[PDB]
Amino acid sequence: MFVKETNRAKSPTRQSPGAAGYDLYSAYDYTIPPGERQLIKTDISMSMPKFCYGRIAPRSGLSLKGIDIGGGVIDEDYRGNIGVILINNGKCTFNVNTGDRIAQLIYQRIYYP
Amino acid sequence: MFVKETNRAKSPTRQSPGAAGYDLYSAYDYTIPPGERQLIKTDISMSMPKFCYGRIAPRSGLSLKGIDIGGGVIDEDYRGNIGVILINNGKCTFNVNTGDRIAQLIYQRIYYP
Amino acid sequence: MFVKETNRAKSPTRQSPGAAGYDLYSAYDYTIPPGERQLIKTDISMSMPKFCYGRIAPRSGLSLKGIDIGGGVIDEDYRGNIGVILINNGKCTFNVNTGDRIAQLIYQRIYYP
Ligand SMILES: [Cl-]
Ligand SMILES: [Cl-]
Repeated sequence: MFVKETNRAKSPTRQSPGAAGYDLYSAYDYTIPPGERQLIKTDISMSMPKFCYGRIAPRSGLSLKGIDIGGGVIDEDYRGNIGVILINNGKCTFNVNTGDRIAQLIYQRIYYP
Repeated sequence: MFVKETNRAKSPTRQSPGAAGYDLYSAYDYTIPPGERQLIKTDISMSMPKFCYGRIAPRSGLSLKGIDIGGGVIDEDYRGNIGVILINNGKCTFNVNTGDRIAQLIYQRIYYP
Repeated sequence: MFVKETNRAKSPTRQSPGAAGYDLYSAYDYTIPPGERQLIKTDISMSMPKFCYGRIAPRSGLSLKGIDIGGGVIDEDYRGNIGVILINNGKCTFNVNTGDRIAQLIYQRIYYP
């Protein structure tokens, strides 16, 4: 499912039994200015479960501080690094440190109507 | 499923049998400035259905007015008041009155691959 | 599933075999100034598959350029044209040409608790 590309990568974890998906962590330091966005690297290479797709989903605590998720639809049987688009829609600079929890990866089945 | 914590709370409703989820209503009054966000309280405590999570989803009419949803991933078998992060990305202030329909809560089952 | 209302409409495509949903295309020319949003017409009418709802989901390519999705919850047995709210949170004017891929429509079955 998940492979570490570097020793900076942290394995995606589940916060709770009833967690919708997997916690994602930044592998690098970032500084996002207000009204700007940054693609954050996890350094986790992922293999999409067959007949499923992924959605990068917001942390509530970050959303309360103005930080939103851009994009995050992971499909087409994607194999590669997990990137997270953090959008700073707050008034102040937002700092990301290596190892910070940044988002959740939620799996759902592809529906074929 | 839904417990009104105060007399200001309104029971979440499915308006049509084809609705994805349950209409949520503000339990309080708010005035959201342009470029700002606010956690809107519903005063509704929810019991999560087993192996499910909830997503706060936008009203289309509000999205056309520049109002978006922040956060809104309700998981971890969450027990407590439903809050909706309303983001005003319009040019003018957005008024939220008690009783206003603010969002929809959509349930999905958790997929643990 | 999909019906063209005009000669300008382009039929939604499932890209890869592991695509989450169907690519949507603009039927018209649009100019979106920074900090503004626009409802983009596809001129494609849809009939909702039984016990399902739709979600307009972002293209990663546009999200990385600062283009986000507003609204996009298609429920309540929806019959009619598909429109996509594109939000220009970039710093320059965003151009939408006829035939441009603008988003994806992702179907999910409604969970009834
Ligand atoms: Cl943490
Ligand atoms: Cl979403």
